[PDB]
Amino acid sequence: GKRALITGIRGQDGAYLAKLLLEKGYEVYGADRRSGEFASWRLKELGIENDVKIIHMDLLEFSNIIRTIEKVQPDEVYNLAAQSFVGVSFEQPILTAEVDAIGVLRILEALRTVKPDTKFYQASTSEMFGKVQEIPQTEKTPFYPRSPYAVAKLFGHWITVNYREAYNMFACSGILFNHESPLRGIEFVTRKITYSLARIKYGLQDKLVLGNLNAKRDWGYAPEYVEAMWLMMQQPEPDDYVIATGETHTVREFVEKAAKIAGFDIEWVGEGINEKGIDRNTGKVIVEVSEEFFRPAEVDILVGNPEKAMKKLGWKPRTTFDELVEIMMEADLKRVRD
Amino acid sequence: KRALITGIRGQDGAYLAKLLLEKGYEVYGADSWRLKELGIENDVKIIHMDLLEFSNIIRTIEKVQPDEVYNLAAQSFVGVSFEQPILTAEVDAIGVLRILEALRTVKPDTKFYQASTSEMFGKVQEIPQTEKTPFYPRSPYAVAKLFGHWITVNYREAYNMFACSGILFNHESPLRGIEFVTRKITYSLARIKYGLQDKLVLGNLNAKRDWGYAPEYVEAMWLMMQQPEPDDYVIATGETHTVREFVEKAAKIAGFDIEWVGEGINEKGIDRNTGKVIVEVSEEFFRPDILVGNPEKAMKKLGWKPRTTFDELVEIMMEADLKRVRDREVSV
Amino acid sequence: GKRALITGIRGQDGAYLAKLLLEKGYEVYGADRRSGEFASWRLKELGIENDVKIIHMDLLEFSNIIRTIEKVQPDEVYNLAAQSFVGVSFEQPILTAEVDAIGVLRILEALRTVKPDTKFYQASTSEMFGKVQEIPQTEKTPFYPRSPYAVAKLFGHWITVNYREAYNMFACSGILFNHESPLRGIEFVTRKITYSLARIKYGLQDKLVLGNLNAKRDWGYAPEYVEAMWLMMQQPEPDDYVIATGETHTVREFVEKAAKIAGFDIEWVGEGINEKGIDRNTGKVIVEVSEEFFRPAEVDILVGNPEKAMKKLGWKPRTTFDELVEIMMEADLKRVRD
Amino acid sequence: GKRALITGIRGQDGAYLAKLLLEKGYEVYGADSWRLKELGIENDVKIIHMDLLEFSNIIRTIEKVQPDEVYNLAAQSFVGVSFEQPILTAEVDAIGVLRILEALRTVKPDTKFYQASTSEMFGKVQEIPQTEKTPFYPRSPYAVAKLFGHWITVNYREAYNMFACSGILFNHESPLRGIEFVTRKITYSLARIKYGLQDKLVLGNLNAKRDWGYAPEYVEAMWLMMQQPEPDDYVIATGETHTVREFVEKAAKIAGFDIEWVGEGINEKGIDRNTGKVIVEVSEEFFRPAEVDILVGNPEKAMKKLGWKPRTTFDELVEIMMEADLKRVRDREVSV
Ligand SMILES: NC(=O)C1=CN([C@@H]2O[C@H](COP(=O)(O)OP(=O)(O)OC[C@H]3O[C@@H](n4cnc5c(N)ncnc54)[C@H](OP(=O)(O)O)[C@@H]3O)[C@@H](O)[C@H]2O)C=CC1
Ligand SMILES: NC(=O)C1=CN([C@@H]2O[C@H](COP(=O)(O)OP(=O)(O)OC[C@H]3O[C@@H](n4cnc5c(N)ncnc54)[C@H](OP(=O)(O)O)[C@@H]3O)[C@@H](O)[C@H]2O)C=CC1
Ligand SMILES: Nc1nc2c(ncn2[C@@H]2O[C@H](COP(=O)(O)OP(=O)(O)O)[C@@H](O)[C@H]2O)c(=O)[nH]1
Ligand SMILES: Nc1nc2c(ncn2[C@@H]2O[C@H](COP(=O)(O)OP(=O)(O)O)[C@@H](O)[C@H]2O)c(=O)[nH]1
Repeated sequence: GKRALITGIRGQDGAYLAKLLLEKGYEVYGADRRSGEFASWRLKELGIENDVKIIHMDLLEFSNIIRTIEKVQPDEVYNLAAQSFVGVSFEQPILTAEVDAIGVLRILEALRTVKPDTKFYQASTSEMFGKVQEIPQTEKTPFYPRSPYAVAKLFGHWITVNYREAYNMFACSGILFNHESPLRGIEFVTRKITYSLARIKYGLQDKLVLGNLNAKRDWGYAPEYVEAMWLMMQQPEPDDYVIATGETHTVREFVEKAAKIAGFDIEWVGEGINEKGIDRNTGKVIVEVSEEFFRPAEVDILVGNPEKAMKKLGWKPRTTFDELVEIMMEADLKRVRD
Repeated sequence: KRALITGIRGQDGAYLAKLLLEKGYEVYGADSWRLKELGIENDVKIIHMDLLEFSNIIRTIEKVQPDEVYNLAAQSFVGVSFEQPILTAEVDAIGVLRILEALRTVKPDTKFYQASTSEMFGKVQEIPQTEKTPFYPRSPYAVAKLFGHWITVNYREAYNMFACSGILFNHESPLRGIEFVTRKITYSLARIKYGLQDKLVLGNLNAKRDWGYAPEYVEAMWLMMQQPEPDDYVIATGETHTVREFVEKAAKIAGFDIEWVGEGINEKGIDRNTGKVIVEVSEEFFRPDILVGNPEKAMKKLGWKPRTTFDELVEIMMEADLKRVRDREVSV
Repeated sequence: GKRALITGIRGQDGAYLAKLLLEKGYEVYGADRRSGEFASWRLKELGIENDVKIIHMDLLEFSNIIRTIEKVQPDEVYNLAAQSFVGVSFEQPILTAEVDAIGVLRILEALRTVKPDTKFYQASTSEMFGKVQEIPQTEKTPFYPRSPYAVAKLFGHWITVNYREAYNMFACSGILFNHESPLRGIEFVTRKITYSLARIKYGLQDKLVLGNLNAKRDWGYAPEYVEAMWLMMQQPEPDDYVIATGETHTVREFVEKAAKIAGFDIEWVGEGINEKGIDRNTGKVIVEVSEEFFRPAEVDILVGNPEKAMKKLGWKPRTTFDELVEIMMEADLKRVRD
Repeated sequence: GKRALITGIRGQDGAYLAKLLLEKGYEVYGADSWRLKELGIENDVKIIHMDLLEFSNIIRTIEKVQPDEVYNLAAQSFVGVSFEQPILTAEVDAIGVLRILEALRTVKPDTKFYQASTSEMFGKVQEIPQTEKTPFYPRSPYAVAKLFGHWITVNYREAYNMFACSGILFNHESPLRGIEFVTRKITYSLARIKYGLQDKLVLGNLNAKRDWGYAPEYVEAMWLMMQQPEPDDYVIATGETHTVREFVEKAAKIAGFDIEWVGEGINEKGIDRNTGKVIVEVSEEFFRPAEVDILVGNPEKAMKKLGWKPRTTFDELVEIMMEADLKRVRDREVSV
């Protein structure tokens, strides 16, 4: 059937998207920087590791990209590959830009000269809003990036927009708010929390060390968000969509709710760098704060309004935040048991 | 104090070099008819630097130890940016970050100016445009410059570096490149005056622009850099003129009295003095979004405002090209 | 004690090296591009995942490298990070050179400016000998690289030599021949073979598809090879050393021997692209040959002579090819059995 | 009319090669000059933007030009600079080569490619004389980067059957040679001493041995390599060394000096037999002890397979350079 090429195929979103596209009767081709016996762990969990054709394509290598497009002749390209860690982007800003900004343009150029009727999805992000200029944020909210990651992703957004407008290419920018699942990488706050709490329960770790507990995020369920990616690519005309839950919670709340499911009754004492999460049952400190996990420039709050995606795509979130936290904690408890 | 200027060979690099030398700076230019024209070619120290590669930038910074860096170097053509978007991004976006990251690594106390542009506003989201107007870039050039603007902001905010982004609207001078419409107009009219050319071919004469005088804009760049705290400013006149107005005013200096006949692609300019049809509109250039800056913040905070008027600007450019064309293409 | 910085810390050699250095009383710091919950799988197997401090350092980011040397202040640096896949190097030659050639020079420049008395080890390779000019190959054998990987590594070798000679820096180039272990990545032929056979035995996989079965390699045991890295770094003078077993076998032999341990009795039928490995017991095809796994320019044979390393370092190979095959096959049988 | 793309068009070799190719009816594109102006070809060469530091602009350039032949002569070519800027040197002299090869592979793999390699790759010479089969031993980041250039070109040839040649050229000189080089220093300085503008020529070890050829003949070897049925690599050299002393003395004779050499090593001096004045001396700033590493190329393979050999003798070479510099100093630094 339709051929899809998914960059970042072995990431959270690449895996769920591949599963969805396989169900829709696609041939799925994927490129990723993750190699080795455990790289396809996410595809293995979904039972699709035999059904995806992995090819070598690096966002930094224009000629490799050109060849890949020439060889695959994709009907749809989902650019999900990125250096996606915000904290690391301050340490490696140039590499971050080359992958997250210029790599988008390398794909667009390869498509323009090799197969211009190809549909293109760019994995944009609520991180682009940074120091939010409106609350809630919509497609019309002015951007204010606060990390090299966010600045590079903003280039990726605007270059996608420009190829759509200037070349009449079918190019969509998905402005997705934080979305999570049991496949979320442990580098990220939500999975860091559940993975750590599970290990703390089974005595494999002493404490959970975090940065900014006051940070507020709109957190959704990734399987639903990749559905949104597919849906916008099926519209007769290309456009950009905010995909979000419309609901915001602190990192603190995530920890409390997760920890409850893990059997800890958290109380907070102290303030700022000195704040601690204590299991009320035992008086033990479970959660601590370290300046190491704070970003040089922080993003205090994100909350999206996905009204446009409801009206044009019929997309709406289904999984509640409380459901999300359970899903994640339960999966990680099981993992640490096994 | 030592200043390092990228794009030293351009309109703005040359005028800025002039101004800084007058202020007693040692001036280093990263790599000139413009510097010769200004008589400063032996007063500027030229050094190699390439925005395409990182290690040479580090070395340049270590060698020069600049107090101020002005990043004026750019692939600055919009049409070229559609043909070569990646090269454009490497120079106009990543090259900015390369300089910032070099300063961060070896000389973080250095002041940094980024040469941003009203092209970042693109499909304008407010009229007039201020520092708070949302951006809407419409070319790979404008997209790359937007990255340059935001990355400068981020280095300021993340590291408390002295990093300023100047959002400059169109500025012109006798040193303006012939590639640009203002020079095209003044240069063509002088050639027409001396019978070396028959007509000037242009786009939509209704098109509006905020045109200032380049030497006053490089002054705003320096002023931004002398403030106690770094910030970003819109630098502009805050008034638009049509291409038609520019042409008429330039024509008058050349001895023409233009009567306009027709509309849109049909519009032509006929000299009342001779009856010659000297201006025409082309399908090539004709296009059926008012870019105009509100520079009040620059006035309030820097005490900067335009001094040279539009009429004066046009006169300055016309008198220079009338003289150039005389000297180069007309018998004594 | 002494501080060591190991790039590529989560790969086979980085893992084993970290273990050795910890046993020698070092503080061990590591940078690696592999992240997430299964990135430290090798360090987890060796029981050292809590004794290694992982820092972010990418060989593509000069300023990140500089900052890392500044923070760590290492006494010894082992540059084990690489795009180390030969087949992929033909598809991504520039990225390969940027990591494997220029990355070496980036580290050396950082050391020269931050901490010039740091001892430096470069992970060079028998692959540099390519179309071999002498047999066996020694430190004095003229190079003849046959892939962009090998050309890049050759630059890495010569730039290390040059920094030693021109700056009197303690810089060593280890010319290590192929070395393997149960921690070897599945992208490489040996582990591909053992991993695939275990899965075939258990009906997780149908066939093992390989390329050039005629290729001859000198295959050693990785733990013994990282010992040699440390040994060269402890010598009065810096120098370069071939580390090898001196014994050469075909890929075909590797397959035969591994399959036997797994319970297959392999018969080879056909020739070239049509050659197939049949289980004499069942008549089923276990092994087949695909054009896709052949390299554009091949390395027909590598075999080293490590007599300088014996004479100068007291280093000798202890584990035989036959022992290595058993070690690898046994671990992969166990893994699939769980 | 075949199309040639030359990188490093502004150099000694770029200019002479452009001249030769035009003479052979090529359309010549130079990637970006007093040298081109001197040759009278400044208006016959199409100058285009290309930068070896970045990949996408190379691809576009190849697509636009559609060259039949690419000659990569662009380099950061200074050894001293290479120690100061080793990374930039490698980006231009190593990775830049791969960028061009990878661009041809992607959009025009039938294009012939010449890589400008160098005797500096031999460095600490592993044989004397050196041939295509002599093992390399680079001794600077310039030489290490150039070594990458050579081998990546070999690999593209072998891996993809691309027409890719690496010319291992020993020192070659001409009136177009830059002043930073000892041959021009000698000839330029001696022309200035003749006309009273300078007192002395100050050098290093006069016993220093070099293989010096005539640049136009060397670019001819480049073209010849590219015209063979099969691509291959060649040492292009004279096969004979002369001393710095021999260069100076022959040069001096052309300038009107009759040089007697008095002393040894750092204390050696050139004295004019006619006046008794010290014309030449050796300084500690330039002096290096006896060189064990004699760079001298055996070009027998080039003769056997290309029919290439040097035609301009050493004496002819020195004369050519000295006559050009005498004329230049007369035209520009002394009154009529
Ligand atoms: N998850 C979220 O809540 C949101 C994420 N985003 C974006 O969504 C996308 C996917 O998210 P997620 O699944 O969490 O990301 P992951 O980090 O889990 O996956 C990204 C993948 O990209 C690969 N990659 C990195 N660099 C390159 C490159 N040079 N060439 C090819 N592949 C490369 C990585 O490989 P390797 O593991 O080897 O490094 C990794 O597998 C990313 O673009 C991210 O920035 C945007 C909005 C919300
Ligand atoms: N093993 C052998 O038989 C021989 C190996 N070699 C060399 O020895 C070294 C180590 O071998 P081995 O352990 O098998 O190699 P591995 O591939 O297993 O490990 C190399 C590591 O380097 C990391 N890496 C890749 N690119 C970068 C970069 N951009 N910056 C920082 N880190 C990066 C990889 O991370 P990620 O997983 O995310 O890609 C990977 O974990 C390599 O240099 C290899 O080329 C030489 C001779 C013999
Ligand atoms: N990654 C990470 N984030 C943390 C941590 N502690 C607090 N945070 C905050 O949680 C928020 C979400 O971070 P993350 O999950 O990494 O995704 P982000 O939106 O890309 O920053 C940010 O504001 C972080 O500053 C931590 O230990 N790791
Ligand atoms: N990687 C790999 N190598 C193979 C395969 N089949 C045969 N080989 C050969 O096995 C030899 C060793 O390859 P590898 O383990 O990848 O290490 P190498 O020496 O770096 O190429 C090479 O000559 C390969 O061509 C295969 O399926 N994968």
